[PDB]
Order: sequence, then structure tokens, then C-alpha cells
Amino acid sequence: QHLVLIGFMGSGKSSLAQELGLALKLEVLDTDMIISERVGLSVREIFEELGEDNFRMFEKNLIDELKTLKTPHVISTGGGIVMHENLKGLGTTFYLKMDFETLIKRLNQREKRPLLNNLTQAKELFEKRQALYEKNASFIIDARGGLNNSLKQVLQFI
Ligand SMILES: O=C(O)C1=C[C@@H](O)[C@@H](O)[C@H](O)C1
Repeated sequence: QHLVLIGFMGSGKSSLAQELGLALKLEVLDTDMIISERVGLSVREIFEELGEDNFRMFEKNLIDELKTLKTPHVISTGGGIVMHENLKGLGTTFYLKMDFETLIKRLNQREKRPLLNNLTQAKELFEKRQALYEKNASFIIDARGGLNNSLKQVLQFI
């Protein structure tokens, strides 16, 4: 019963996460960051050098490991974390809901997947991911306004 942020790259998870940890004085984890740093490659180079399924295995395992932590944390999560059957039960999740249009400018990158530098593939991924964010959301948050306006809605779910 972590506070888990989800949704697509550039919807503002890590920044919300660093703000929520501060406001709530909880520790903040970032799954992409933890993997990149255990592996010693950017997430880009993980994809390039090691392939998506191996990244996806590093995500599956980290989810389980995060589940064993005692104290609640604020966790931001990579774009595809929802691909994982084992997210459910990590924590209370908050979907940072964005439209593709707003999203674009901000998702110019590093932890960015090579497919996310193809915009039509990006849009197709985005579309296919909508249903997965919704299915894995404890709460859905209109992320279109600022960091504050997302913060507002988060906190009311306590
Ligand atoms: O949406 C995804 O599958 C990606 C999102 C990023 O947060 C990084 O997890 C990684 O680039 C892959």
C-alpha cells in the first residue's frame, strides 16, 4: 500500500512522485531508474543491447521485490508496468490520464524505448495501453492540468 503512479511516458509520474514523497514524507522509488542503475545501461541501451523481454523481466521481478518492502513508498513506474499480471496488489494506483496530444511534446526522451521515437507506433502503443492503465487504476486522475492539479486529485484519495 504504496502509492503507485502509472500511465504513459511524459504524463509526469516522476515529478509527481518526488512532490508526493516530499508532501507525505514517504520514500520515493522509480522502477525504470532502479533497473537502469542496477544494469548499468540506460533503459534505451537495455532495449538496444538486451531486448525488451529481458527489460520486462527486470520489471516483473522488481515488482515482486517492491511488494516485500515494509514501509509504504511512493513509486513511479515505467510506461509498460501494466503489462505485468503481478502489479495488482503492489499498492494503490493512480493513473495519470493524459491525452496523446498533450503527451507528445514532453515525451522527447534516454529511458525512452526505441519504439517511442516512432510517433505512429507511439500512438498505437498509447491506444493499446489506455485499457491497461484503466484496468490497473485504483483511481484515475486527470493529468492534463499542472503537477499541482494532479497533486490535488491524488491527495483526496489520501
Ligand atoms: O512504455 C514503455 O513500454 C516504456 C516506457 C518508459 O517509462 C521506459 O519503461 C521503457 O522505455 C519502455
